[PDB]
Amino acid sequence: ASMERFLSVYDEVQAFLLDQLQSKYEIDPNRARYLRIMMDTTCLGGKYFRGMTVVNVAEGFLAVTQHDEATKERILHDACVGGWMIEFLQAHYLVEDDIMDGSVMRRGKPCWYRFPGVTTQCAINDGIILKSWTQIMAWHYFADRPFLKDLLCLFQKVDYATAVGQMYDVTSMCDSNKLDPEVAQPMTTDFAEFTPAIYKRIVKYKTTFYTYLLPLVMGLLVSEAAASVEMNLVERVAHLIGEYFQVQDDVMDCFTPPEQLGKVGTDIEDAKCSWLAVTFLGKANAAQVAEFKANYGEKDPAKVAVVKRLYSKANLQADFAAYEAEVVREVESLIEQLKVKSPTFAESVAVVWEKTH
Amino acid sequence: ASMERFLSVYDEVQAFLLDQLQSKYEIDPNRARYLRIMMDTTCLGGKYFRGMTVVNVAEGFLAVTQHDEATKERILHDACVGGWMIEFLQAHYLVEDDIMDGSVMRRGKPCWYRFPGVTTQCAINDGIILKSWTQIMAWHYFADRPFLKDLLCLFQKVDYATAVGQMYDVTSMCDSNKLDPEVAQPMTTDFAEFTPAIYKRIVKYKTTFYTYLLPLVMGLLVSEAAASVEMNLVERVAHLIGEYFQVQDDVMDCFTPPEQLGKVGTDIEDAKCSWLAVTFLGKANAAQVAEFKANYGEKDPAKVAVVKRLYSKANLQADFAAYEAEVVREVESLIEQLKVKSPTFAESVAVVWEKTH
Ligand SMILES: O=C(O)Cc1csc2ccc(Cl)cc12
Ligand SMILES: O=C(O)Cc1csc2ccc(Cl)cc12
Ligand SMILES: O=C(O)Cc1csc2ccc(Cl)cc12
Ligand SMILES: O=C(O)Cc1csc2ccc(Cl)cc12
Ligand SMILES: [Zn+2]
Ligand SMILES: [Zn+2]
Ligand SMILES: [Zn+2]
Ligand SMILES: [Zn+2]
Repeated sequence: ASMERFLSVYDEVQAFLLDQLQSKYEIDPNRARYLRIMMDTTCLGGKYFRGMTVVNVAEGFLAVTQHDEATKERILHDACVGGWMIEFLQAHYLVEDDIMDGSVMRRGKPCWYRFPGVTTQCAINDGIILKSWTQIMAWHYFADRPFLKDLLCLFQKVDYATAVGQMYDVTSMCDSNKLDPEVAQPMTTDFAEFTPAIYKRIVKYKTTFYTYLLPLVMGLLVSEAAASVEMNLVERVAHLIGEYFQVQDDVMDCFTPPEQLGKVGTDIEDAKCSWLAVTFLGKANAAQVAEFKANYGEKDPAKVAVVKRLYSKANLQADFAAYEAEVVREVESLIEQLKVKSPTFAESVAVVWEKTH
Repeated sequence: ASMERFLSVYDEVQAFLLDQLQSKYEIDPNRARYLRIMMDTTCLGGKYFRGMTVVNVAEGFLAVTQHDEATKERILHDACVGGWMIEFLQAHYLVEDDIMDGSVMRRGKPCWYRFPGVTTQCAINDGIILKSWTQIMAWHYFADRPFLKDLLCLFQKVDYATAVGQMYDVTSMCDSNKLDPEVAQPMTTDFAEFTPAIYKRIVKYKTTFYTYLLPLVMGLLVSEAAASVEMNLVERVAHLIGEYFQVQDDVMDCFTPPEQLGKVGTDIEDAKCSWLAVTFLGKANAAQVAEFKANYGEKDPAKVAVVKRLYSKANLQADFAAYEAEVVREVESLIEQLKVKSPTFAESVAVVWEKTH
């Protein structure tokens, strides 16, 4: 099965990377063990949604395309390697983002930089190595492949879009007109930049390119199937599903209990431009807006409890139901448009949506 | 002239990157200004030795190769773009290394992360963007170039070697057998790993690939001149000159006054595996070794002053003179071997050596 092939390829890639460090980079066994532990701790334990989307898209095409058995095996192995490039790209951004944000946990486990024998000094570089490994595995496994050029170019643009999104996110509680490397940034007092368009831009770049666009397009590239789709349509459906995914994460940060969330949610304390804050500001009256400004972006638990009460009272659940209903209409419309050129790819998008929704 | 062409291309590359952020990445003017300031602050103000080595190697080949004038202009523009990819790669590693090390200054200016309106939260991501920009400029400027594949593959391997070297450096004061993500790392008490071979490995990977090998090989690639050299010989001369460069930096960290150094040197406090510590341990008697162990890797100024006194008393200046004499013999031997296939490239190596020495 797909998951078992995917996990087996992780062991193969790891062995290759570590053997190459020994044969070419003069690594010693203790540092190779540190790196093996770092790779397992940062890359494993999740759902592998991104990596498995590449494999699922590739298997959809295998069902409808004539190939020798050895070719089907090669395509699946390429989809697994490609899927691991995305999982390692994610691992790079989670390691770095956890250090940037001073995060404590991620999925009921301490953040990598918090491990006693790691520290921020190592962890920042470990994050750098994680991304460097994505390129090492591409050049090694896809050296003779016709899709190598397109895959490297796509991967670079998605990585860049992600870093641009991280910039939009970390600066989301500042006033744009006040941004200045020379002056410490005050948190906004007016919240004028907490709008649906500004929120959409953070989410589009920070998450949707690496979580949805990259796995779908990589599945097409390893299958040599990019002519079966209109790329503008794949972009629109990736950004749409990706946004819905983040709206879910945002609601969960505030209302999902820490035991289920796998961390203590701090979007309110961090003054993040969340779906809840933007949607609340789109419907609140004068007194509610004023109460929001006097309590948002503060570590004080009483102030955090005021914000959480305003959200519950504002009936944000109704806004979510309306938003979700709108997303369902649009996702179905885009799936219908994809069916024109590829029913197989349209079906893979339907699975990705079902897994998100 | 070469420097003026190089600096003009910086303005062109910057304009391209910022215009693309506006046209494709939905950036607003204030964030574009933040990124312009970040790029200028982290990429400019140095000697441009790495970037200018690419241009110098390319101009050596232009003097001896028949080309149309438009081709000479294209090669020089490519050498400038390539040179900026290396300067931006350096900027990425200096931004991240300064955060990793908790550095205060670099070249008489505060480290980027210390700027009031920057902070570590932004700076880590700014460092990520700096490296992402190297790939954006390669795919844009070299899209149709025959050397694009080789240049991207070389750049990736050098970037990876550099991150591996940073790992060797940050772990250089730990006992290898004790490395463990689960356990806080004690500083070595025996200093058994402060050997010439271990020192050589840190330096080879941390600095020599991006400072010497990459500029020389990029100059060959943009000139389509890689067949004029034995790559094993270019590697050996890059690693040799690169090591000598680091031995100089190490001596300067301890003995060059802070006003001239552009920072307060902390290798002793940081327990770094420096050329001075390794060379001292290679000649010290029992009492001197014991005094070294009781004072090294400590913030205490009196303890730092004991270490500095042991180095002066050990006549490390004589060891440096002997080392420098050995490097001169070997660099001349390698330059002689390079003259066989390319007197022009051998001359560029001679200039790189003269600039280092
Ligand atoms: O256009 C997109 O959405 C994705 C993309 C970026 S570079 C590249 C190269 C080849 C193919 Cl098929 C797609 C892409
Ligand atoms: O997806 C889009 O709307 C088009 C686009 C804008 S920046 C960027 C970076 C990478 C890729 Cl693959 C696509 C895009
Ligand atoms: O072999 C080296 O030292 C440098 C290197 C790494 S990948 C690559 C591709 C083409 C050329 Cl000409 C050199 C290199
Ligand atoms: O320079 C060498 O001795 C050969 C080598 C080992 S790891 C590595 C990474 C990148 C390049 Cl360009 C060369 C090498
Ligand atoms: Zn974050
Ligand atoms: Zn969240
Ligand atoms: Zn450092
Ligand atoms: Zn130094």
